[PDB]
Amino acid sequence: YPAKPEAPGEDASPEELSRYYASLRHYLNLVTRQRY
Repeated sequence: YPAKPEAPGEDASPEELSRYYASLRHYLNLVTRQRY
């Protein structure tokens, strides 16, 4: 389970705070070990 999480976002748009770069977390905190 790699990254590439389209991520949600919405505070501003699909980025809210910079391509939801902040939400990027998902990646190794969504694919990391808990698995999808």
